[PDB]
This record gives sequence, structure tokens and C-alpha cells, in this order.
Amino acid sequence: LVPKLTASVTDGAVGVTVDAPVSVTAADGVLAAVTMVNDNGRPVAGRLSPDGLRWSTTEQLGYNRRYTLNATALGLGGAATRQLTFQTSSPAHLTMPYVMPGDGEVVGVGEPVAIRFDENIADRGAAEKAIKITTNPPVEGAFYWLNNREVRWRPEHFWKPGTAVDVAVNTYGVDLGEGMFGEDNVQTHFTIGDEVIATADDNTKILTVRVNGEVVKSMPTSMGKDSTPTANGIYIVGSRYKHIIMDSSTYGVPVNSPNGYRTDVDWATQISYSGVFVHSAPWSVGAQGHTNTSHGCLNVSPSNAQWFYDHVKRGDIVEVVNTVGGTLPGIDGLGDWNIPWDQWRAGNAK
Repeated sequence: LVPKLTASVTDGAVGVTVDAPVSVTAADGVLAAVTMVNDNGRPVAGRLSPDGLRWSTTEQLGYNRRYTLNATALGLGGAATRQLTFQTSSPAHLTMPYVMPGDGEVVGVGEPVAIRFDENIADRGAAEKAIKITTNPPVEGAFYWLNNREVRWRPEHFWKPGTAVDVAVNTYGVDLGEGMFGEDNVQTHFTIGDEVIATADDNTKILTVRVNGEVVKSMPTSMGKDSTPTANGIYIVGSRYKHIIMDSSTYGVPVNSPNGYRTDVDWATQISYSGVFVHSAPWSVGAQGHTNTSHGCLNVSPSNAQWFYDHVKRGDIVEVVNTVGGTLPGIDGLGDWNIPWDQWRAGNAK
């Protein structure tokens, strides 16, 4: 018999996707020579298996390239040589994904997996299919989009402490719609730590912190006054700051207006994208535990705010109850758990 060559691409193909390697296989013989080059003549790196049967590229292949593959197979019964030229995808736009939380981080039981693209995603389904989430112990979860750029993945309930979470965003070479392709792959891995849930009850004006179900801190607080109340519901802890100037314009409200403010504060823990923080409030210690005076923030004492900074971490939970406000929006940024599971699981890929 005469050796047979089989490649993963066909001569004259166009729109060849660069999400996978290019390969060539010999049957009834072995591969004696395999080379691939770009349109400038520069060689593409590859590897031939020890048995001589299978060659594959080993580096990232480029968008908008014309590659030429030359292969020869030799066997007892003869020789075959093939030359194949093909063109890879040519994107209209590129989008880079950014994943949170950080690689190697230990996070609380409320932390969703977040993939944020730097451009609007036309094909949300293609984006979801390209994101591989591994959990150990395994748990069911699902994707939901907060806006046109950001998608989240979480389970039905808060995570179990000790769970490993691996996130592979395999978007390089993937058409995310209207010719927007992934700029690159991204990968993160995190772990869930202890269960920490802090409850602010407007009936008592106390912020109680529980760690694995035990009360460890009871903080008198002053939440949003009646005209600018703090919303009820489940908030995920985000960033923390030793000090920060809180600027209402950051959150939609001009400083100079009736509910605007610009205020330098210490020991600030962010709990909503709408600009709710737990923070130090020396001016309101008299009202804390008694009356609501703020713009929405959970005002506590300097030592309590510092304690919160030190002992609460990204992905821990604050639950507000019994205020005169509404409910925090599910799509706030840190309001994900306010979306009922049936609705979340259904998704919004479109």
C-alpha cells in the first residue's frame, strides 16, 4: 500500500479558526517531513509524535494569515507529498475578557465567577459555550448577563467553604458575533473560604457579623435616612480601602445637587456598585444604633469599620432587612443573589 496523508485543514480553505491546532496524520506509512510557514515565509513551530504518525502545531496561530503546509509520508509501499494553503479568520473587532476574582484568591461564599469583556457581545451564547467552569466538589450553576459586556456564573445557593473553582475563558479564535473575535484566552482559579454573613436589621440598627454561623461582632449602625434609604436584600462584598473619597458623581448623583456629596472616609468596604459602603463615621456615632442619617452607606464606628476591613473579605455577604427602601437590583454589580434561581438558571443569552 501507498502511504496516506490526512490534515485537519483542507487546501484552499478560508475562515479557518485559530482556536485549535493544525495537524497532519500519516497512515500506511510515517511522516518524513512536515513544515508550515506563514505568508512571509517564517516557520510555525510544531511537533511530530515519536511513532512518526502525527504532527501538530504547538504555538498560537494568527488571525488574518495565509499559511502553507507541506507534508511527505513514506512507507514500505511508496511516498506521498501534499501542499495545502489556507487562510485563518479575519476579525472585524477584537474583545479582551477580564476575569474576577483574582487568580489564587480565597473569597467568600457569595462570590460569583465574573467574565467582563471590553466590548459588547453580540452572541452571548458563543461566549458562554467558550467558558469552562470546573467546581470541586461539583455543583450546578449557570450564566447570567448583568449588561452587554459582563456575564456571571453562580450556583443556586452560596458556595460551600473549601470548594475549588477553575475558570477557563477559551475565547481566542472564537467568533463572539458580528465578526468580533476573542483577543486571547484567560484562566483563573480560586477557592471559597469561610462562611461570613453580616446582617443589618433596620429594626435594631445593628450590623451583626456571623462566621460559620456564630455571632462574632455586633456593630451599631446608621443606614440611609428616609429620603435616601439603604435598599434591603443580599449584597456581595467587593473592594476595600483604608481610605477613599466617596464622590456621588461616581454613582450618578452630582455633588452640588440635593443628595450629592463628596466625603473622605476611612476603612471603607464596598458592597454595591450603586455606592453603598460600610465605613467609619465618627460624626454619626451618636445616631448609630438609634437613627438613620446617611445617604445609603452603613455608617459604623471607626473601630468597627476597621474590624470589618480586617475580617471581611471579597465575596462575603451583607444582608439588609426591614429598611424603608426597596430591594437592591439583581444587576447592580454586587446584587446577583437577589435574582431568583429559576430566573438566573434560565439565563438571558437571548
